[PDB]
Amino acid sequence: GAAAPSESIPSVNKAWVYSEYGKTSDVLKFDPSVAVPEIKEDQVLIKVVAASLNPVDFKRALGYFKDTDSPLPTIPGYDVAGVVVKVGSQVTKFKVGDEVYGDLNETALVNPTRFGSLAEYTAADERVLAHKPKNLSFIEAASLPLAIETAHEGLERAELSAGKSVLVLGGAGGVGTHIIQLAKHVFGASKVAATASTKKLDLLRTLGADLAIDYTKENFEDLPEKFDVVYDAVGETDKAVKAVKEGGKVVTIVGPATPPAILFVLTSKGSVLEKLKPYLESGKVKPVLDPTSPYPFTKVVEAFGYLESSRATGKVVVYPI
Repeated sequence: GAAAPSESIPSVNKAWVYSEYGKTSDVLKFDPSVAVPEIKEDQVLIKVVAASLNPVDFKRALGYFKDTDSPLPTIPGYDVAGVVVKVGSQVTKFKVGDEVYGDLNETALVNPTRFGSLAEYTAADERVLAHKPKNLSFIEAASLPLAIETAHEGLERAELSAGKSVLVLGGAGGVGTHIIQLAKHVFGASKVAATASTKKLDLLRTLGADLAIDYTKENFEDLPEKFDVVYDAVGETDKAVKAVKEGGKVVTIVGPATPPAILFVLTSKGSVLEKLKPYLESGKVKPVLDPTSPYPFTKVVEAFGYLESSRATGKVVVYPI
């Protein structure tokens, strides 16, 4: 990892861009010659190999957090995996040639970068990145950060620990899939319960759920069993609070939260991915990709449309970029 030759890094590249807020089918345009971002001294420049989509990407593009967004135009995409091509002068953890992955935006809703992952090259803070596990493809790696870190942070906020029970609302979703795997394999839960629709229950069990509850047939909050931790990933805290043991904790990522539930927004941290590395390397915790992934870089509008349709059953990843 000595520096790349200077003129080997381009100053323009291909990216997807929107210049006004709206629906992705209306505003998202391919630009063959966008500026490659200059890095700050605590950043690296990455040759992007794969990027994954998230709901935040299209909600941001609709203007949902314009108050605290970065200036338009925007190149979307939070999740990335790729190869380091340049390091800033304060970077100590990465060298040129390192294969890396992460969620670009430390504070998801406050000044996310103008230059996201749906581009050939992007700038990333050292602190958001981790070394890619050798046994994961770039597609697989790209699929992970936002969802696995959100699962981890919520479980830590809820104080999950060995021997405790957990109920996950929305187990088949992108975050919920990892809540289940982390609860069972990383946090040592004695019992993991989760809700989903009828066709998704075998997925819940495959991932680690001891009890898969069909929300189309029964109401979890009416069960006599109550849980040490309830992690709401759908926006049902008014019911979630009825399923927790006295003295337990309820956390949600979809507000407004009914007290005593709390809402949080992920802080993206490469350190979390590093802490999870051995579970990813042993396959105890697995990526969950949509069968339609990957989408080629030419097909980013279609990728968004599929994510937005709610028909996705796993992560929507864009590759090759």
